[PDB]
Order: sequence, then C-alpha cells, then structure tokens
Amino acid sequence: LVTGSEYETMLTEIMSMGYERERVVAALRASGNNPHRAVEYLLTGIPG
Repeated sequence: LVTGSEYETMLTEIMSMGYERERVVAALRASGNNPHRAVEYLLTGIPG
C-alpha cells in the first residue's frame, strides 16, 4: 500500500506529461494506483 505522500508524488509525476489533476486522479482510480496502467489509460483510453 503506497502512502498518501507517495500517491501525491505519483500524481504530480504523471501530471508532468501534460494532464490536469482531475484526469490523472480518475485514471489512477481506474488503475488501482498502478502508474503504468494509469498512463496507458491517459494515452490510449480507459477500458472499453
């Protein structure tokens, strides 16, 4: 289980690719905090 501070740095690190906070938050929820899947969803779409 990542800590809350590790979540915030994960979130900010992905935001550095040019995504707004609320989209990254939604992608990390959809990925269960796996950053690889979150970035996949931001690049090429959520499942479905």
